[PDB]
Amino acid sequence: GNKVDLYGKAVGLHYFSKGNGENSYGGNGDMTYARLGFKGETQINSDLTGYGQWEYNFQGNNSEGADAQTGNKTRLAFAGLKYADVGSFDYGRNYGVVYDALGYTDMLPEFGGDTAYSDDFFVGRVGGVATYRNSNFFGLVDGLNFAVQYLGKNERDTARRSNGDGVGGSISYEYEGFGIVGAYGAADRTNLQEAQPLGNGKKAEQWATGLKYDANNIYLAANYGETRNATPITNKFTNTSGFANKTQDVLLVAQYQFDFGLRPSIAYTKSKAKDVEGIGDVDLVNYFEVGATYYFNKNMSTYVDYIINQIDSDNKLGVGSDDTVAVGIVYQF
Amino acid sequence: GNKVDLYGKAVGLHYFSKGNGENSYGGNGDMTYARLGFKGETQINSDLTGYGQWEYNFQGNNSEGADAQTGNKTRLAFAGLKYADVGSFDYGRNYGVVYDALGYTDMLPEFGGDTAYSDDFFVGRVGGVATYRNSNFFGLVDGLNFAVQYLGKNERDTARRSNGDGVGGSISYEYEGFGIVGAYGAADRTNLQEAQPLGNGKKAEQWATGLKYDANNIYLAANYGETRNATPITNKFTNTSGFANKTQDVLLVAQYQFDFGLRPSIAYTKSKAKDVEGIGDVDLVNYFEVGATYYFNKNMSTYVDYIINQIDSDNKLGVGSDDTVAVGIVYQF
Amino acid sequence: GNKVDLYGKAVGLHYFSKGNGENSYGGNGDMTYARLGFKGETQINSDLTGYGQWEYNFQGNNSEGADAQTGNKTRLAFAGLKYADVGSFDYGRNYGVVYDALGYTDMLPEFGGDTAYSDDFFVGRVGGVATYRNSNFFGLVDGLNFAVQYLGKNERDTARRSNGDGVGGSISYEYEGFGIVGAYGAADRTNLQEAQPLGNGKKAEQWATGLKYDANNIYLAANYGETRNATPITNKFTNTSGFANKTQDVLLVAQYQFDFGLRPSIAYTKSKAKDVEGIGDVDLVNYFEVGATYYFNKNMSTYVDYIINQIDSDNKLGVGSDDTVAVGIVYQF
Ligand SMILES: CC1(C)S[C@@H]2[C@H](NC(=O)[C@H](C(=O)O)c3ccccc3)[C@@H](O)N2[C@H]1C(=O)O
Ligand SMILES: CC1(C)S[C@@H]2[C@H](NC(=O)[C@H](C(=O)O)c3ccccc3)[C@@H](O)N2[C@H]1C(=O)O
Ligand SMILES: CC1(C)S[C@@H]2[C@H](NC(=O)[C@H](C(=O)O)c3ccccc3)[C@@H](O)N2[C@H]1C(=O)O
Repeated sequence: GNKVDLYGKAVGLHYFSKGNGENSYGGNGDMTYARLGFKGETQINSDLTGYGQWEYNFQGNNSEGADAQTGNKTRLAFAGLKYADVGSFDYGRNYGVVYDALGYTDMLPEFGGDTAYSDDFFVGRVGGVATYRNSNFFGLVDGLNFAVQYLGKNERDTARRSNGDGVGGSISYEYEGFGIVGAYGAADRTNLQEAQPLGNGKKAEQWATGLKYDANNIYLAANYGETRNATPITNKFTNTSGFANKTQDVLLVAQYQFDFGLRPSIAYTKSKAKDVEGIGDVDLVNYFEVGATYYFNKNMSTYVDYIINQIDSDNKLGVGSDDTVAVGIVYQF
Repeated sequence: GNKVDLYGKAVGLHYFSKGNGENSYGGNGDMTYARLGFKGETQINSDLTGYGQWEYNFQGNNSEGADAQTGNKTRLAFAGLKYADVGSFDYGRNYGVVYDALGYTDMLPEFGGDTAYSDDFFVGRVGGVATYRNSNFFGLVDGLNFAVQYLGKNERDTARRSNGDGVGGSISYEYEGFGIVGAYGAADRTNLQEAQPLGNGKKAEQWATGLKYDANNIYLAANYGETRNATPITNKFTNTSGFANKTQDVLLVAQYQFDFGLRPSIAYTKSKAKDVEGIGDVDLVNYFEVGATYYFNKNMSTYVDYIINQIDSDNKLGVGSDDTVAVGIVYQF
Repeated sequence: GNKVDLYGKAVGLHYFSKGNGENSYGGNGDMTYARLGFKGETQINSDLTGYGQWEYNFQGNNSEGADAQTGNKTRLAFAGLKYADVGSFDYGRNYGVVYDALGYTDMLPEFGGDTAYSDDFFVGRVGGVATYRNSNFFGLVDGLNFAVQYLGKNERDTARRSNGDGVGGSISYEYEGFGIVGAYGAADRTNLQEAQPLGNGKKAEQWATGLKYDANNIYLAANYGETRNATPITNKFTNTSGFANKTQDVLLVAQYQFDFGLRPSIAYTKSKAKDVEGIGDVDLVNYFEVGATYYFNKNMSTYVDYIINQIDSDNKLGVGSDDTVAVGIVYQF
């Protein structure tokens, strides 16, 4: 009794930005890519299930020459066990636990989810996490779920892609369409993260909460969160980099799903850093979004995504100020 | 109603060239590689089909050490829609439209197809193409097909792997075994392509025509084509590189398919550059070919391919002059 | 009549070593990875079968940034034919023939198999091998198998990953649980291998023999082998590298498989180099091992592996002396 699904998609994707598009939100040009993966689960006995998952990213916008590898990477690589009432445990490359919150608004046709950085402690996909998860409080309280997650030190060649050891967890409740969630983690920073000109401190911290309605074809959701010494930042003007001492982040999203296949989306997003050594307060993300996805079926969809960038042109960090529109076609199985 | 085929092959492949084989056609040594991909199509309603495709190259002749990645790349990555009578549209990494012509002679057991360069405007696989295709002139004229294709600027780190924006198209007719085809595209060159010592001009151009017989177990085909500022060239003697100001290209091919599984092949190929700054006229490809494929079934074949190099040893560009023989075994599914 | 199995596993894997763990056996930290591959065989007629195989390694412990590619590689890439009584022939990336011996003890839950180096002439996976194999001496002598294998020159960018041409073979006999095997190959070294400070000679040589019991839930096996100029070595103290002039190697292993799924393992391993220019005699591997695998089913297992390192701290080459424990969870299909 083993079920494995091999899964994948090919994504025909173009970004439109005024000229450059180095001073825009999304960049400009060909952004085609494909994904492949497997997801597997085995029924060991009536109370115990084993599972694993691997997912990979193939960029489809590189030449077949020296740049062929750029942006190719594993996204997910993990296995675990799920015991009847007791819960699930898994280890590997997985979603940070705070993403159990940021998942609420990470719903745009192409952009959005700006605060769920990869290899960023608890907010995105990350390497070396042991994750425990519980549904319906041991079978006892419908809709009450929680989770804890242990993050091992990754002492990588770059500050940006590193972490020290850390712990994080999340708790959420769901009653007929509404969903409330909270998530928090902290972790040691590594001497290489600390040696950076931007960011000063020994612990990195991230939390977010999330509020959502999700029934009757409507999707409304908000997320508010903060970070100390965790959000990666770069100053376009001196080529310095490191981490934002604090940030505050809000993301809102409203969508509707028509039965004929259209799903319009409006979103708002702003993320403001504080106490950035040499600058003080400066915005990182600030935009409104309109877009839509048309779903032909479960296998085929198309979409447009328009980001109305509100970041000003004098922005102390050199964060792009121009709008970006993405157009995509998708085959997935 | 979705059909996905996962497909692939493992190819046991060796090149034999006198010693080096740095002054030969094909090189010398282990050239084993594997391919994997998916091809998917979904029936959305009775007139509209969605599809996508991804194909990858794994070299099998690298160590498991630092060179493990060499020659690995995505070949194809695209999705599109196909509407009843109206035609197909797809975007991503795909075959340049002029390859609708070069496809005629690109039929050898191992070599051949010398003019269908990758990341070369319209002649090979290329990134960032929107391709429209029409069969039987909107259902109205059996055998009359056409296609147009828009190529977006790829401003890559190398001249060789770049293009500016361009348009190209192709038209072909097929009546009981015979096939006639024509194809043409042009495109902007990028300032990096132009800054090269070899090649001077703002537009790159390529066209080819193709003539073919393909029934009763016979395959005869020819292709003639020309290029301005599009064919990539390198001068072995100064380590300079860029693009051939003009080239003229002919490729011929004759094959027969015995019912017991053998398929011998004889081919001719020559490609001559003109107005190469510092040299004038110099050949790039010039050879005869004999070889054969033995097909055990649809899954298993083997083959030999022998290239009788006619390029002389004094060739002004340092193009290899030695013969090359390839031997290959293939499992594919 | 074609059978293709797509296969794979996701492996949740952590190494524990005292602090560093740069002076240990296994290192320290996240060591998650996944594997994917295909294995295919086609029945061409009643006496002739075609087949091929490709297998790849995706590390799951890299970031999604610049280091994304580290330790990713093809492991296997080959195709061949199998003729009724006559035997099998295959070409590509495959297991060196001497591994028909080292296979005996390469059975640990995580470590072990220390002498079966990749890209190491005949002991591990290697590129460019033509391998012939025979079972039951042409159908005439049950349990008597042999094999020969031709290795083509790989003139790679590093000494470590190179070889010249070579031949190697193996012979083995199996009678109700017992198994005896012998294997030997030699090959030319390349001028780059020879230009190395460590290792002096024109031919590289490796042989091993293997003795085993394998029935009634017991697995006992030993291997003894020697090498001239083939075992790759590095001297931590001067950053010099190359090849051990001689080594002698023994590996022993004892395991039992309980029906409920547990499989404990005890192993011994030592490999001693000789005539290492600048040092004389120095150990390379020397440890005892205890560990266990618990098999939930064919799809799911977990395991611990504990290496009691016996290499001393004054070891002339800087070979790590600390213990290492690995813990792993595995989903495979
Ligand atoms: C439903 C999925 C097959 S898709 C979804 C998540 N994967 C994706 O969203 C990716 C992607 O982000 O591109 C995906 C790739 C290919 C097809 C569909 C989704 C994976 O965690 N989830 C899978 C799952 O857990 O079942
Ligand atoms: C019939 C195919 C499965 S094979 C053919 C083209 N692919 C290949 O020729 C490749 C290759 O060039 O190696 C291939 C890989 C593996 C098996 C068979 C073919 C792809 O465009 N076409 C596929 C298709 O469009 O159906
Ligand atoms: C039984 C296999 C499917 S697994 C075994 C060898 N492969 C592996 O052991 C790999 C690995 O070393 O990780 C493997 C990957 C994924 C699942 C099972 C095994 C391959 O040579 N053999 C395959 C075979 O020859 O049948």
